[PDB]
Formats: sequence, structure tokens, C-alpha cells
Amino acid sequence: SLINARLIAFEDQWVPALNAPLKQAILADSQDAQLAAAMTYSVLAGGKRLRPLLTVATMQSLGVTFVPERHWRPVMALELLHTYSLIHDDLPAMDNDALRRGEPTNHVKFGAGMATLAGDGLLTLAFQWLTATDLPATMQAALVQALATAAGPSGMVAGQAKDIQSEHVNLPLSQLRVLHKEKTGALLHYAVQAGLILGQAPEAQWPAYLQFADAFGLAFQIYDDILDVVSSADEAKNTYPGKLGLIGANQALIDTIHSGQAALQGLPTSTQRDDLAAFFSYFDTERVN
Amino acid sequence: SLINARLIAFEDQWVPALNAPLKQAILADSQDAQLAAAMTYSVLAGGKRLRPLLTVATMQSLGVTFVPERHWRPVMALELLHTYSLIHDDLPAMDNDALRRGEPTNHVKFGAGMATLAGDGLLTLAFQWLTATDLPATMQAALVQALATAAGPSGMVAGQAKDIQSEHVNLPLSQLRVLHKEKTGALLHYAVQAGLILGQAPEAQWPAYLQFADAFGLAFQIYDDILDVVSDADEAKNTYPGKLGLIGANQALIDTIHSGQAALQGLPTSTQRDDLAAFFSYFDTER
Ligand code: DMA
Ligand code: DMA
Ligand code: DMA
Ligand code: DMA
Ligand SMILES: [Mg+2]
Ligand SMILES: [Mg+2]
Ligand SMILES: [Mg+2]
Ligand SMILES: [Mg+2]
Repeated sequence: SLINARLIAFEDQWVPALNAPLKQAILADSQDAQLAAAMTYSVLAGGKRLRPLLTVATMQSLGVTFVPERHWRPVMALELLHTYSLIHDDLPAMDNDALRRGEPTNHVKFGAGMATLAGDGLLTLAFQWLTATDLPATMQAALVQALATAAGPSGMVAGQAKDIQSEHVNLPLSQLRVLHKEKTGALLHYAVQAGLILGQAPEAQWPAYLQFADAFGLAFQIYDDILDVVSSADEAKNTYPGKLGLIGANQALIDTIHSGQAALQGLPTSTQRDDLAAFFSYFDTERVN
Repeated sequence: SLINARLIAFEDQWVPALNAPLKQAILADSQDAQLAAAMTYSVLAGGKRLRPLLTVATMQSLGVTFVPERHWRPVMALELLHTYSLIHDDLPAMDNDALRRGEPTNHVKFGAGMATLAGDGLLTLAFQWLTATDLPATMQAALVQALATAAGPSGMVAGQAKDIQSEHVNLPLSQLRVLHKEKTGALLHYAVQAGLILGQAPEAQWPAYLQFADAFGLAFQIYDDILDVVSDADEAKNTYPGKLGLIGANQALIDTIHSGQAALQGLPTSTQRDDLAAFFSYFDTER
């Protein structure tokens, strides 16, 4: 399948705009040079910025204008948190990886101690950024509650815990779904949820947007599993192609994409919702072939 | 002695009360039993709870009584974050310690990976707990901003980064002071600031409360340095006894206690003065 021209236009506008203030902001909110450099290193090493892009596309789809002085820190808090999860995931105690985002991993460059602290620093800074701007306190509190719920011991960290415990266990698919929903699903759910909070989405619209979000999070993970096989064994077993075969994984991807599209078709049509729908064109459903 | 009995009586009442809902609360907020066990193990292994005790003492000195439905999760959020910091500090990549709070460290019991996640889980859960009750949103947001500022890369974590970077380095005292204010001062400053927030302290009283908070946090560190040195050469040099000798360190402790007592004198009522002053009795006995 092909990437939608809408999505190309959207990322060309937003990726550089979201990225530009990162280095100055992280440094401004730090009181240690090396810590600042370590946190920034992992954030700037690369990244599709899928999570904050989703937040912005959600906001736009609610007719709400992104204002950098009000919205940039809260939106990019999610990217700080996502980046922290990657630093800790690569650590010697965890996955013990040498490369991340095409660069040496944080601990290889700074030491395992400083890498651990860079992760802790980014996790914490995320909550400072959610509450750093002139947004209503009700909206700030809702963001914090949502992010902590998505990121913590019922969400991303629970998923990471399950991953430790499943390292040499061939999981049934039903159990793998629960793991995925915590480990990767929850921050993608939050990405959209944050846009609903910032855009003050009427309550009646929440189910359709969040069904879209959950479907996007599931498609993301199935595609990541597919990419692990096609692109450049016991943990390969706990993947969609590991459970279902490559064709079966790709059928799951196709079904999930359609399910998310169907969810959004519940809301009134608009060009901005067409932009949001177009995020599914990130997933090439012909990559298996 | 009398003042010491006052502090001990406060702790005997409040520590069991504050601890009681912890196991059930952490479990309710988790979706992995092993993770919950690892988080709960380090929180319940012990701890003087000085940080949430300071919050309670501050709020009640301002005339706001502790209400469990409103206040328990937000107050104990500070203790979850404090506990996270200890777990990560003990890790093989950091201090590589075998015992914490009278028990084997988290990574000895659960492994380094799960201990790292237990710290991450506690840090994140702290922010959920701050915003978990139905306190006014202005208060919730103020607590989150204050805690993240105290705990993050300008506060605690920055203090920890300076500690890594000074492992085999003889720091000048002026640098050591900055390191201390970040590493241990910041969360103790927050302990009192959280009480000002929850107690809706009048704005003119903030300076006296926070001068007290800073003196307490400074004294806490000097006392910790003193006790470490009493109970190789690279370890001891970046401490108060290392810089000033044990006599000078003790003189610094005594002067800092007096400064904190002086700060409290600027509060408008005797009841406020006496409530927080009992915390300096902590230094009058041994651990
Ligand atoms: C499974 C998982 C969470 C992978 C990293 O996420 P990503 O593919 O969005 O990475 P990046 O942030 O590097 O684009
Ligand atoms: C929350 C998080 C960072 C998950 C990454 O999981 P993984 O180790 O399966 O993916 P990757 O190959 O990106 O490390
Ligand atoms: C240097 C430092 C922050 C030590 C632990 O503080 P603490 O003595 O308050 O620990 P506990 O929570 O075990 O009472
Ligand atoms: C924030 C934090 C946990 C600091 C620990 O300092 P330390 O390692 O000197 O104290 P301890 O002797 O309690 O590990
Ligand atoms: Mg990994
Ligand atoms: Mg992993
Ligand atoms: Mg230590
Ligand atoms: Mg240490």
C-alpha cells in the first residue's frame, strides 16, 4: 500500500516544527550539563514522532489551533516519556542493546548509571512539561492523570514487566494481546486522549476517537512485529508472525486498519479527520510480499 | 527530650496510619503482580516517612486537617517517589548496594531489570496519586509542577548526576553545596511546599516555611554525612566531615538547626512555631 499525500504534507509541516525547540527546552530545564546532554542525545538521535504527531492531528481534527507557547511542552512531554522508555529498555539489565535510533545507545555513550538517570530525568520532565504552560488547571490535571495511567504500573511499565517475565515463554496470542496493549498500546491511546483533552472534545466523541486510537496502537505493534521479520528466536516467538505466520500477521494488520477507519467514520467527515485517518497509511500492507 | 517526645508521639500516631493503605493501594493501581510485589517490597521494607510527615505537619499547622479520601494519595505520592530514588540509587550501575531499609535491596530480590521497572513504576505512580483524588485542580497541578521540578533534571536527578560525576573527584565545598541542595534538599523543600499547597498557606508565610524547609534539608544531609563517616578515601572526601573535619561538620549541623529554628520564629503564631520545630529533634537522637 501507499502513504497518503495528506500524511506526507502533515509530517512535513509538523515534524520539524515539533523538533526545533527540543534542545533549548531540555537544556533550560536542566541544572547539569552532562545530564542535559544525555537526555537530549536520545531525544534527538531520531524518531518518527508518531505519538506527538497523533496528538496534534487529534487537536486539528477538533478545530483547535496548536499554539506553541501553550501546547508545545504538553504535547512533547509524551515524546520525552517515550524516549525514556527506550533508554531504559536498552539498558544492560533489560535488552542490553548497542544501537537505538541509528546511534550508539545511551549507556554505551554515557555509562549505564548516567543512562538510567537520563531516563529518570526524561520521565520526570514529562510531568513538568504537562504543567509548565498557561492551560486551565483542570486540563493540566487531566493530562497528568491520563499520562501517568498510560505510562505506569497498569500501562507501559506493566507491559515492560510482562515482557521480562515472558522472555523464554511462548505466550498464547490472547496473553500477547494484553502485553501489547500495556507495553505499546497505552501510550498510543494516550497520544489521542491528550488531543481530546487539549482540544476539549465533547464527551460523545470520545468513544470513536479512542477506538481509533486503540486500533492505531494495535496496528503499530503488528507492523513493528512484521518489520522485525522482513527488515534489517524465543522473543521472535512472541510476535504476530510468530503466532500466526506472516500472512496471518498481515491479515491482522489489514483488519485492524479497517477497524480504526470504521471507528472514525462514526464522527462527522472533515478534511482534518481525513488527515487523522491517513495515519494508517504509515503501515505498508504489502511489505510481507 | 520534651520536644523529642512530641516528635516521637507525632510519628507513633501518623506513620502506622499513613502506611496502612499502601499495599492495597499499590496493588489496585497495578496490572502486573510481580511488578506490584517489587514496588511494594521497597516501600514497605521500612522508612522513617519524614517527607510525608513534614507535609502533614505543615498542612495541619495551617489549619487544614488531613482527610484520607482527599489527602492520603497526594501526600504519600512523595513517599513513592522517594522510594523510587532509593531503588535506582542502589542498582548495580549506580551504588551497587546489597541492603536498603534493613532488607536485601530490590535488585537482589527481584533482579536488576525488574528493580529498574519498580523504580520507574513508583515514579510514574506518584504523579497518578497526586491527581487521583478530587482536590481542586489548581492544587493538583501545583503539586505536580512542584514535585516534578524538585525530582527532575534541575532537582533530585541532577543531584544524582553530579554524584556520579564526582565519584573520584575532590569537589570544592561550593559545588558540594549545590549537589546537596539538588540531591536531598529539593524533595525536603517539596515536603513542606506540598503542605503549603494543601494548606492554602497565606503568601507572606511562604518564606519562613521554606527557609525552615531548606535548613531542615541541609541539616538532614550534614547529619547523614556525619553518621556515614562515623559508622575508601574517595567516598569520604565529598562529605561535610571531609571538607570541614568532624568538628566543623558538627558546628555546621548545629548552626543550620539554629537557622531553621530562627526561620520558624517569623511565623505569626506559637502553634505554627512549635509544630515544625519538633522535627529538629530528629538530630538529637541516633538512627
Ligand atoms: C515497540 C516500540 C515502543 C518501539 C519504539 O517505538 P517507535 O517505533 O515509535 O520508535 P521511534 O520513537 O524511534 O520512532
Ligand atoms: C516500552 C518499550 C520501549 C517497548 C520496546 O519493546 P521491544 O524491546 O520489544 O522493542 P525494541 O525492539 O524497539 O527495543
Ligand atoms: C541520602 C538519602 C536521601 C537517604 C535516604 O533518606 P532517608 O534517611 O529519609 O531514608 P528512609 O526513607 O529509609 O527513612
Ligand atoms: C536521592 C538519593 C537516593 C540519594 C542517595 O544518596 P546516597 O547514595 O549517598 O545515600 P544512601 O547512603 O542512603 O544510599
Ligand atoms: Mg528493546
Ligand atoms: Mg524490550
Ligand atoms: Mg546510595
Ligand atoms: Mg548514591
